[PDB]
Amino acid sequence: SELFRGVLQVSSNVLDCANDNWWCSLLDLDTSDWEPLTHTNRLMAIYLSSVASKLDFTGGPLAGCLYFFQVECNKFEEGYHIHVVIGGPGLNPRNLTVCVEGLFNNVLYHLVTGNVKLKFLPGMTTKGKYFRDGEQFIENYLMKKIPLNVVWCVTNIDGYIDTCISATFRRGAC
Repeated sequence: SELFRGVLQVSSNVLDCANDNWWCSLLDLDTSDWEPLTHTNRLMAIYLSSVASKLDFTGGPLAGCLYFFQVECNKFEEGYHIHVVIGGPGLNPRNLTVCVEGLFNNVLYHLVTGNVKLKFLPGMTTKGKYFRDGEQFIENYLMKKIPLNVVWCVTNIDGYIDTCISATFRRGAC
């Protein structure tokens, strides 16, 4: 496949501006092969789930796209960062950033107080082109993370729908 990849940063300002809608959102999350999700970790898992649900039924440039979203927090990291792997017939290097930002920010809009938005940074090659190695990046890198270093993961890609939130499979992949 030829999937793009990039990252959205989540500063601590985003979580500081989380509103009642976000803190009170009730959504089922399958943590039976995961660590318990509480506090702002659960908010990020809920958010990622909501973004995926929106994407599953969106038209326009994002129609029919394959995606893999993974929210992470490293040691000493404030906030979170979201790895995005995404591709489809309507997505191209000219519209990728606006389309991904619009998708994530349209969901975030109802969850934060104020004009708080995320930005998307595409991963770029040595020659300055957008990477199209997204599926290999999932296999080589993203799937080798274990919770709660990886906080949550959502995908519609065949090879990962059954392992994306399997701590057991992820542990064996490292």
